[PDB]
Amino acid sequence: SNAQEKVGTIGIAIPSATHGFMGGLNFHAQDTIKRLQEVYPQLDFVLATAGNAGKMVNDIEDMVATRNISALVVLPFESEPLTSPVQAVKEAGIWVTVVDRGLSVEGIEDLYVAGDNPGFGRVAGEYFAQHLESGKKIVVLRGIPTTLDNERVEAFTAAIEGSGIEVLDMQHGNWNRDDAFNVMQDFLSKYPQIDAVWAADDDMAIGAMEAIAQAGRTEEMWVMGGAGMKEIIRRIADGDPQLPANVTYPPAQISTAIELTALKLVSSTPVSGRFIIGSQLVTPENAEQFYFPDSPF
Amino acid sequence: AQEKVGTIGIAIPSATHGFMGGLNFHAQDTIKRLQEVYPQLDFVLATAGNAGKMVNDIEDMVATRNISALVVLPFESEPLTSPVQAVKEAGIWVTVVDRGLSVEGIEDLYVAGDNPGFGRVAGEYFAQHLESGKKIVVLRGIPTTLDNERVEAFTAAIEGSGIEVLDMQHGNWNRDDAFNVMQDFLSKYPQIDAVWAADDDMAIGAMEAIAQAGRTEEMWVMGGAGMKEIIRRIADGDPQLPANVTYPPAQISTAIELTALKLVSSTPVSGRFIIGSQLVTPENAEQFYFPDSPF
Repeated sequence: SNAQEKVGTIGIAIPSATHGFMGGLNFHAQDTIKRLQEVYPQLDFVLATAGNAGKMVNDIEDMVATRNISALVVLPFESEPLTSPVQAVKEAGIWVTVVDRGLSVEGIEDLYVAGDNPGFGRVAGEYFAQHLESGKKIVVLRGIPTTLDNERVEAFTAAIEGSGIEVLDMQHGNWNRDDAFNVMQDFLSKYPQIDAVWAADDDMAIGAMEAIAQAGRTEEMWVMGGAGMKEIIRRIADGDPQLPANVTYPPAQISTAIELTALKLVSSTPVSGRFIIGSQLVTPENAEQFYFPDSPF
Repeated sequence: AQEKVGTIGIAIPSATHGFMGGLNFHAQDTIKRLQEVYPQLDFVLATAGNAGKMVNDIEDMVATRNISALVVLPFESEPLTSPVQAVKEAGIWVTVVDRGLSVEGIEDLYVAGDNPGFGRVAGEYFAQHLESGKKIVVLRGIPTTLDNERVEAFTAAIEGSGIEVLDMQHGNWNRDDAFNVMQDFLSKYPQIDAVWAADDDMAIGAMEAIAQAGRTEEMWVMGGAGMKEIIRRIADGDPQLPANVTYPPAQISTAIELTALKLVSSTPVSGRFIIGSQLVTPENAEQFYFPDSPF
């Protein structure tokens, strides 16, 4: 008959976004908090979304000073500006889970959760090696030139080593639909036979698909994207042979981090350390599991 | 009353005492927690005294309990590999704990403790609490890859500290062998400022030797993995035990909790989770105190 005991308050600081990968992440964060409000009513949650680093820092300082958080789940807007702030959170005795982007100094956080970039590459590459015979021709769209893009591409390249697959070219589409369209338009102009495309990303794949359709070559090649936009997952689930498979890189990694942080507060389960969430092959057979009709991603 | 969404099987080595007995306790304790939190799950737990028996428990689980997921701590790597492959091939989620299979890529999720982590956190403590010129002795485990990992990381974390390592000898993660190694250390070295016992059972045997020699006041001891009696003394400020380093038998709990999340939510839980070793101090020790555990 007494008031509900609260065992702690989880703060969640993430980049604000209404569309794209980060939009889907915002959605999964909000969805997880709603699930956990029901499962663990002894927890409270604060969610602050920030359009730049300065505002995340101020959000975090306010969360500590006035909202008495006892755990922080932070996806750093940028590594360096968030490092002393998050060290101050740790100094105050607050649990810290870092998601996605590391801080500039090591060993601050209690728990680090992120996706698997070498994994993503390798799963994609294994799919190509297992479905294309020697001498088939592909093109690759890369992301923004980055360490992360390098990890995916190196793992993919290692996985098709010795398959005899001919990689006609690789160009950067910058995880952007329009750059991707432009790159694919050029690939189509230049290469009269292309058997498959590693678009490596779902936004990039939509751009690639339109360039292919304007070229009237939709039937000629399949396309592997990445990260699981609902509209692509929808089509894979419905057996669209232009999209025979995909690879996850879950924006719901944020849900993983929040769930684990809740376990820390409500149980004695060990959840410190490093969790690299695996990338998974999506096929028509398992696609429904990955369909979030309410997601803006 | 609750509709069931699926059954989780758990296959672990049997033990009523030691580290693995603590692990059995945590498995049961988590299952009990989850019967309250997620009544939509069922659980079947089976423990084995040898690899051959774990194989048959797992075939049987699949054959007659209709499990949706398996949490397995393999008894030995090689004999468990094909049977666990067969589980994955029947469409059942697989979480492997602690000991890997002999081929990569089978499990959906791998959960284990951090052996480099354990030695570095210990070594960091030594470096931060001992001045240049202080002298230690080290007890190692059984000659193993895992012991090599801990010792390499400890050594690395104390480099440049000036700590003299008087000797290091294998105590085989056993009380009696540790007693014998420490008796010898005490015979040879007239002043020892600290002992990296590196395991709580080894710590207990070392402390008996030190007490026999009348040198309890002389040196502090760091163990490992968090036996309740040691945790109790750290919480209570015993100056002989100023800190410890976790390497959790409750890793099994992390593995079961995550596997539960796979069946009750859309939370992504595949991949690789290396559970971090933490420093235990008097200030935090009560959180690692489990009075009902046999460990």
